Amino acid sequence: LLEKLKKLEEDYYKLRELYRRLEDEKKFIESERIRYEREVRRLRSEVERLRSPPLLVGVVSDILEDGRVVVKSSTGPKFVVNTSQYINEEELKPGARV
Amino acid sequence: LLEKLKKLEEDYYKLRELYRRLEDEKKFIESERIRYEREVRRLRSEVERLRSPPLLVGVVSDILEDGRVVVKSSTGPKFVVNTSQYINEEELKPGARV
Repeated sequence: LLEKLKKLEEDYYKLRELYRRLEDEKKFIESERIRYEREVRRLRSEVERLRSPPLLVGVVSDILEDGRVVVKSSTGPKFVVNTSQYINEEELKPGARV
Repeated sequence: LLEKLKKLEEDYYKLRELYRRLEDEKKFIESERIRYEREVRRLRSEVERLRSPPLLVGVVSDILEDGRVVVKSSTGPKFVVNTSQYINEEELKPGARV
């Protein structure tokens, strides 16, 4: 009957369009993936320019609890300086070369 | 009549099914997107932390009553410095390393 078909036609149309727009949103996210991946590469490169020469000799004179480390530069000036996640406080002891 | 309605109705369902298939695959790329997004956040931090922007060390070798404090730096020279209102010169005395 005409009535039946007409109702089914409506329901499957809106359901088609629901899914279509979910497709488009997830398709452009494929581009967003590429962009973040590039940025994963990029930031890693900055880790390397840091570590690369020139490098300077220091010796940990002591560790301070104000969240700084006292380092005697071989150059001269003593300075209180920050640590990161790659450095452990297990590593650190008075007189540790750095 | 009922034939005309059945053809439009069929088409709509067939293209709904196409979308459902394509959805699942770009959802997978979404997963990769998330992972690479965490690393972009995490890496940024590790360069900032490794850089460790410093402070100089000095020792209050003399004190003035002009609100200036003459502080022998760990560089060598003696310098004339300005004291902060976090740390008063009521709390700085000769021999206090600063």
